[PDB]
Amino acid sequence: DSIEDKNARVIELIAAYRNRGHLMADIDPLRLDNTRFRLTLWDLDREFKVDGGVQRKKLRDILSVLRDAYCRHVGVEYTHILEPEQQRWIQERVETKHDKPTVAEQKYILSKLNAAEAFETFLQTKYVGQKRFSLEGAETVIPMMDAVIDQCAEHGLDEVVIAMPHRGRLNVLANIVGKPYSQIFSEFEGNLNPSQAHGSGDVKYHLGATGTYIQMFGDNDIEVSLTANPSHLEAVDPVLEGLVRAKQDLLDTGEEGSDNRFSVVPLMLHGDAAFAGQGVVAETLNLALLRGYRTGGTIHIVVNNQIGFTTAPTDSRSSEYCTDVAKMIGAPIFHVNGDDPEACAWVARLAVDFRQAFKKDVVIDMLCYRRRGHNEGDDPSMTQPYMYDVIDTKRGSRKAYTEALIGRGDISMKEAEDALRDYQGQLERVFNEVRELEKHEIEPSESVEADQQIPLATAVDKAMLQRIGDAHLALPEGFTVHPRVRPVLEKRREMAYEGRIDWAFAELLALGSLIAEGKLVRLSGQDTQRGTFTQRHAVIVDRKTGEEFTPLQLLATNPDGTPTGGKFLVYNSALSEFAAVGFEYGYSVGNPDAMVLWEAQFGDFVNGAQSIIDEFISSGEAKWGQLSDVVLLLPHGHEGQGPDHTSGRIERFLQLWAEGSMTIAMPSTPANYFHLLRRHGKDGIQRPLIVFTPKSMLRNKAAVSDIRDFTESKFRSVLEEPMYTDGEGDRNKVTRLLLTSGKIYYELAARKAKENREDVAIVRIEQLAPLPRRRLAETLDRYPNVKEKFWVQEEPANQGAWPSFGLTLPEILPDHFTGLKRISRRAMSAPSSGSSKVHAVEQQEILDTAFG
Amino acid sequence: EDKNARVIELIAAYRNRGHLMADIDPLRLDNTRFRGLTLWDLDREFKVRKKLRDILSVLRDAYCRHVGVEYTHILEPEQQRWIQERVETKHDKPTVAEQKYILSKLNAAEAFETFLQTKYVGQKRFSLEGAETVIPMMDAVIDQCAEHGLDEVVIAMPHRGRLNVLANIVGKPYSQIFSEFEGNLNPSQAHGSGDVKYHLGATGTYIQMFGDNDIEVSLTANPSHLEAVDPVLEGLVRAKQDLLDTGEEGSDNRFSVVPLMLHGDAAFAGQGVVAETLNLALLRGYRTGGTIHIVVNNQIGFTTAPTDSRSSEYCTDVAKMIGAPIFHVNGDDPEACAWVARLAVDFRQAFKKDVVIDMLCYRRRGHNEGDDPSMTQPYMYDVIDTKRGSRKAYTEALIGRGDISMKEAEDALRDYQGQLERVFNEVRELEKHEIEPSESVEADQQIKLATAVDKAMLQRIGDAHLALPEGFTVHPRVRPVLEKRREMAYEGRIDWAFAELLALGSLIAEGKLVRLSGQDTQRGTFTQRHAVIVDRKTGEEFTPLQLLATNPDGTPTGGKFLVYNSALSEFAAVGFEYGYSVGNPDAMVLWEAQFGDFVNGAQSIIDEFISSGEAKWGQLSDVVLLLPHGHEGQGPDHTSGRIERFLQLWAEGSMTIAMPSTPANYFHLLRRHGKDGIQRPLIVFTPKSMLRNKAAVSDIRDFTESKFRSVLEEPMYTDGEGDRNKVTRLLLTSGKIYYELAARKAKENREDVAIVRIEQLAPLPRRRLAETLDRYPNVKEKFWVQEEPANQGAWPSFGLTLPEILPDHFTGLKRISRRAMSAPSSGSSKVHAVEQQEILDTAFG
Ligand SMILES: Cc1ncc(C[n+]2c([C@H](O)CCCC(=O)O)sc(CCOP(=O)(O)OP(=O)(O)O)c2C)c(N)n1
Ligand SMILES: Cc1ncc(C[n+]2c([C@H](O)CCCC(=O)O)sc(CCOP(=O)(O)OP(=O)(O)O)c2C)c(N)n1
Ligand SMILES: [Ca+2]
Ligand SMILES: [Ca+2]
Ligand SMILES: [Mg+2]
Ligand SMILES: [Mg+2]
Repeated sequence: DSIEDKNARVIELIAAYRNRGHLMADIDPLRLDNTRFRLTLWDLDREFKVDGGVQRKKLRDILSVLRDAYCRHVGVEYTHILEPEQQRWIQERVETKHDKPTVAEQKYILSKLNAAEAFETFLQTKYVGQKRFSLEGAETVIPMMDAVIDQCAEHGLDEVVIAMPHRGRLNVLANIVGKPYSQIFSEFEGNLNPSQAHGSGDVKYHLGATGTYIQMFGDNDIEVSLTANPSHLEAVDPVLEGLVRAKQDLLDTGEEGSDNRFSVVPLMLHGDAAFAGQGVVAETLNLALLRGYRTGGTIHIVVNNQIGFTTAPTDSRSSEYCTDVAKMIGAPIFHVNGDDPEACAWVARLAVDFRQAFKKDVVIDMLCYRRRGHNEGDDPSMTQPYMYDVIDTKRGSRKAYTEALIGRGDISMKEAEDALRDYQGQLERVFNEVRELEKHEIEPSESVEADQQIPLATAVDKAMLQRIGDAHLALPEGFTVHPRVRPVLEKRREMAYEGRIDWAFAELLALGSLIAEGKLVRLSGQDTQRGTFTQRHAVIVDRKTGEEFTPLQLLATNPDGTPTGGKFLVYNSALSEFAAVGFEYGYSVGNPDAMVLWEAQFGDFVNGAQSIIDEFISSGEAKWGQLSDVVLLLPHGHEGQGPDHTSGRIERFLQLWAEGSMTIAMPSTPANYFHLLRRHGKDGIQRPLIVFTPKSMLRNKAAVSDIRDFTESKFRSVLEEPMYTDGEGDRNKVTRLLLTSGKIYYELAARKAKENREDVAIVRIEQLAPLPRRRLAETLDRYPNVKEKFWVQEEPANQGAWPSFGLTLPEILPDHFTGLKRISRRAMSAPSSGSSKVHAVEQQEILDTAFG
Repeated sequence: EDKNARVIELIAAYRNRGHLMADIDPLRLDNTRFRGLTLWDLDREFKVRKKLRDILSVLRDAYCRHVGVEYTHILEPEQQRWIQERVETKHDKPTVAEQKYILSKLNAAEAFETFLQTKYVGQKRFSLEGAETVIPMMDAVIDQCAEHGLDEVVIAMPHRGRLNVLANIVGKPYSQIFSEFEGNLNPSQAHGSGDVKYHLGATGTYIQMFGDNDIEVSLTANPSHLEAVDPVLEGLVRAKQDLLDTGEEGSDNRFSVVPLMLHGDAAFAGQGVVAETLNLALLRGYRTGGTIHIVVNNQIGFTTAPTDSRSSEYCTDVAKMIGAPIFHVNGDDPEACAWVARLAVDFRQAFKKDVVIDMLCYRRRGHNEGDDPSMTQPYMYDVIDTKRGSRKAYTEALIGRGDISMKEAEDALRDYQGQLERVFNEVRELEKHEIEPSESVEADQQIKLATAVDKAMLQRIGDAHLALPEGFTVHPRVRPVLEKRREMAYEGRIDWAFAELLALGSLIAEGKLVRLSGQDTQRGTFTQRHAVIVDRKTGEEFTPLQLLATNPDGTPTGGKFLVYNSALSEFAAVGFEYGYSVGNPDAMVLWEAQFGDFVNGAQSIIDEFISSGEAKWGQLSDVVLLLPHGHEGQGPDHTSGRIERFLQLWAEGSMTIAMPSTPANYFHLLRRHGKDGIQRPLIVFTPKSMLRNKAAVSDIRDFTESKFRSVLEEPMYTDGEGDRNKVTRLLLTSGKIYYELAARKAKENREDVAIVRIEQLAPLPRRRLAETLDRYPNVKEKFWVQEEPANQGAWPSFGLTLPEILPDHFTGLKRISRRAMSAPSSGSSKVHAVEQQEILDTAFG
């Protein structure tokens, strides 16, 4: 009504654009949604109060600033950000006049759209019947990624690490990372050399590459990497993060680094349907600001072609944008029109600037379209006739941008034509040279087992064990240890000097000795600092102040004061399995010289990371030549705590095992666990280790080891009873042999002692995979009067080691294992019964059968 | 002049950021939480005409007291306005009777926990102490649902106060919870292998204390795997809504079945399935009309601080992805908690959208009742030890307000304590049963079932593909599918894709509800299904099988065809379909993977629900998993449905596992599954290239006069001029490799070799297999042949079980397969072809 009323209506209008302007922005190059674009006129020329300091601006000028910033080809979502300094930063860079690119920069963008579109048309011409998951309709991704990388080089960063799905993957490999065209062309020809034909392999749009990006207008260079992935969309997201964090830790940058540059940048590409539908996206975003996982912000690019094969976005998500999940971490989101390559390159540079300023994730939603079917052989008008009727009228971004550069007089029609002829002439020359190569004979894929051959002294000095023991009592000045934590630290110093070392200390003796030798040790998982079973105490919390103390971190310094090079990185993970296991797998790939251990609360929850186990951990070497030394610690054992607190599903890991891809163990003694970890960290082999770890056996007084087992011994794949190797036991009295693995040994041994059964022997198989054939055959030959052999296990008949051992043992060793029978629980649907009482009755039946 | 503009920006600051200043944490852990207009402006009237003092007092009460409101992220302005109007007004104080009722809820909640502490000090119970307000809050949710006249509230929750909720909300007898702690279960409770006490469910009828309405209250079973039950709950509710003719597939838009989903703060932010389930909230094939979420935010995850649990301010920030309003409420204010719970139900009823309540509280004891939390959280537990619980604090406010006396409050606790002791003593007095090992559930559900249909039924389903609406324009490449199907229905040579629709269509015609979903399932990954056809000119949809829901005389059959394109999820989508089948046991529920290689994204559902739910909880599901499978040279992720993993999981006849080789056999497998009366999941390994194999077709008689065949012989012996006595080598197989072996046998005229197919992989068809092999008396060698690597396919289980169940028939059985491999296959189609030819050469060499 009045001046005070009018000025208040302007402030509401200013906030509506900043909050909701993106809903009116011309971001969709297809204009599919018809209803998208659903105070007096005398007040437009009046001057209003604006806090920008405070200045007086005409309503028309305020309005035009808001429309240009928020309602053109860029939809900006940032008012959900809780940090006011971040809202101010974006608001200042978005609500100002943007400097137009130079003619040279515009021409360079055009060259990126030329290379992008002519690569996809050349492939449509030469290999019309092969899938390539074309980037056609989304060519703007290439100048956009180029701008991200160029802006990272402009900030003087060290590396950009990419992860992406199928969409434009080959295009990115060739035009961004620098994968030779000849290599891509040789893949389509299906003529691979012995190096490319190694292992079982994988499809062309799953492969990675490395290279050096050189600035076109600047004087800096930056490393560009692209990591391998399975078909399983978004599964590589935590793997990328782990890989980057491992690289950042090595360059002394980021969270565990001297500077706060986070000089290794994750550039993560996504499809619009997969970004909203896959849970691992939220799991990986949730890691973005965590101390144990932060990479200083990820640059996310969503190639939003408004389709998921035949599925419309309406059936893909319950939200306006495919990127709305990124709001959970307060990430700014830029929705940009794919037909405006200049707006796309500008948003990409703004994204990198935001990441560098706040060490936080940024999401770019590139609205585009998919010119062809889902694959190049699919007909999309069957399911999307309206969308494909609009695409057929649509001139590509390259043709449109070419017509803009000719209009602006920047280039001629001849220069534009000649540049396309040059590019297609170059591809034809390389395609012909590749086709001219002599064709190799196709042979069946071969096992990778022999690609990595085992050398190994894992025994340490008594002074080493004592130093790790002393570290547990080398408390900072005035530190107050919790009264129930103090006996663990004192009992460990006692263990290190007097023996009877339990499982929990043997683990820290292994990790501590590696740190002392200069190894980087990364240990993480749910409540891993203290330990689920209050056993580890890798970090101790001051009772009065809350201050933390990490005893093994003292092993990173030599007694002469110099560093060993080693480090202890121990964290409490978020409540995730998929992202946490993926991250640790990626971390080991990123730093092959690191000791990387991930611990499940109980092995029963590792099935939440099944895609990582199946697609990365068990098969990555055979498929991509990608090596990982990740350790999975899986608390396992029948103790009456129910079907979810019992099994790490040993049978599933043994089923997945082939070609010596992983080591699978279930050690029964602390010393054997110690040597297993040291062998894994020192063998020079990069292969995952699956360890089935104890729960109650952690506090079993029989399950302790002598100092000489650490100082003058090595890993034992097969273990005999101490009464035969160190005692006065007679092996020739044995008629029944019991073959087992894990904690059930101690129960069988206690029953043997109670009944003085000299006729029965118990042999433990510590290394489940690869089977210790030679050592097992030698061991059995030491018992010549054996008339019957039984595989004994607490696990149901369809679980544990029996499904694989019952088939493999009589086949690999027919002389020793023909007639081998099973003693176990019945086959069960669940890993165990829900009642502790019923567990006890079943457990006693097993030992009665084994001795009856 | 500028003042009125600062007032509007200030109003906006409270609505936008006021929740960051709200006194929501009952522990006040964060010390720094509470950090253009004059004091003269407070009495002046401003444009929103209201005085500044009244404007600020309304903004403080609504946004900065015990309730933190997040709603300005909501894109629908009418939803922001709805919240605004209900939050920025004077709230009517509860009556003395209502306050007393809230106190009775906190009394029951806290005394149940202190009683279990006293009697069973050494047993885990994941106590609700420090979070007791959850009970009056859930009561308010359920009471508000009854006030809206809804039919049922279905709950899913984790361990935190599960026992308490069961006893004080659902109405599970105290005697039953006490018998569980005693460890003395009757034959009915000791059935199957079972599960732990805080995994079990219950059902009951809630009766309003002050109203005249009643509502059903259910609590569903779940594993330890936190949040895994979230999509299962949604599926269960959607199946119930579809039965009540409410919701998306109902005549009314009431969605009268309400999901009430409880969460722990660390699991809500860390588990991806949360985002996957939220993503389903407004989808046509999955919407339940909004879920009421209650996060029991005790600001701890066992020993893990929230700083290591999430990268955001609140544990509930993932719910912003679907524009859900979030209410952060102080757990020490049970009245604010009950009021927010009723507001939540009112928002769900108005907008058919999810609402999230973040109940800020604390965990009085350790993670479990035996854990010492001061080892890792000494500051937090030093603050908890000074804190008086919510029950004692609310009691003191009620004696202060003059509402109750100290005697009435004391006497009410003595009454509750006396009642619990009386029930505990009666339970302890019961005769103790002998503990025996758990038994297989195989015999709990016992199966000659006629699955054949009349030819007039095949013809009707064929005609339905051509019974197009007036003026409908079929895509030129879709029209031959429709016409070839009407030809197939009358002339035979029925392919796989049509045999599927013949099965689903005949069930619909018989009155069955059919739900089919998965990624690109309406058209089909291999462009073969066309369950829905899209008008080339208008985009309008036509579903041919939906015509089978009406009889020729115009009356309905009772059947329905619900076919959807799922979101790009496996975990949530498989969980949802499992829960749908549990919710409606009379429905035919099929979920289809794009390729079986992606079902490992739903591994927790397969492991924790599908394969073991019957043995653990007595929870039955008839869910069908369709898994496209087969070695064709498309790489390690487009080849295997990991058959070896499903066979490994199989035990106690929990599931049926099949790999049919013919359309007719697939048809009868689906019809047997839908008509057998048994509620057990069906795992089907389905074809890709075999869909278009001209040898893989069936006759009309195979549908009208035959039945499911667990084992199949070559047609040359059953219908041709082949001599079984000439056979010396027998090849045992399953799936598409049969046709390749059969083509090699014909090419070489190998009468000495026979190929026998095992269609039903689990349970193994012992009798038929032995009866079939007995027809080949001159067999000198038997081989299990498979295209899958040695450590994959059926060999790992069959190589061990076949010589054991049939020693006379299978002793000396050898394997013909690919070598053991880390990946399900090679990446090169050329290398695949070389390996495939080696198998064929070995089998015939
Ligand atoms: C977990 C999981 N569940 C299912 C699939 C099957 N699936 C995909 C392919 O099979 C892999 C493609 C090629 C390969 O790598 O082998 S793509 C697709 C459409 C995705 O669309 P979007 O909108 O995200 O991307 P676009 O529009 O396509 O750019 C679906 C459903 C999968 N790969 N992973
Ligand atoms: C996927 C998955 N990964 C790990 C676990 C192990 N885990 C849990 C238990 O084992 C389940 C409890 C016992 C049982 O049901 O058997 S609770 C927990 C802490 C919960 O934090 P929160 O803040 O969310 O809950 P509260 O504060 O406690 O109310 C973790 C880590 C799991 N069950 N599921
Ligand atoms: Ca190694
Ligand atoms: Ca059934
Ligand atoms: Mg897409
Ligand atoms: Mg918690």
